[PDB]
Amino acid sequence: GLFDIIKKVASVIGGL
Amino acid sequence: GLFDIIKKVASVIGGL
Amino acid sequence: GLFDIIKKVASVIGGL
Amino acid sequence: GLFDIIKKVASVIGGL
Amino acid sequence: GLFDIIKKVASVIGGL
Amino acid sequence: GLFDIIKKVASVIGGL
Repeated sequence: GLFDIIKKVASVIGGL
Repeated sequence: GLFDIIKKVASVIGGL
Repeated sequence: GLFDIIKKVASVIGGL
Repeated sequence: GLFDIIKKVASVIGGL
Repeated sequence: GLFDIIKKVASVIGGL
Repeated sequence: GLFDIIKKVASVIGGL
């Protein structure tokens, strides 16, 4: 789009 | 679209 | 886009 | 417990 | 607890 | 606790 928000997460426990 | 929100998660336990 | 926000997180516990 | 992680969020759109 | 991590966030769009 | 971390954020767009 024209404002783009991306988040990526890695965890052993608890990716909320 | 024209504002785009993306979230990706990896976990051994508890991806909520 | 034309203002792009990216976040990456890595953890043993608790990637909120 | 003996390690406590707390998060609160407010938004009009997209509280992921 | 004995190590305590607190986060609060406000936004119009996108509190991830 | 006995080592306490606190964060507050305000934004129009993107509080990650």
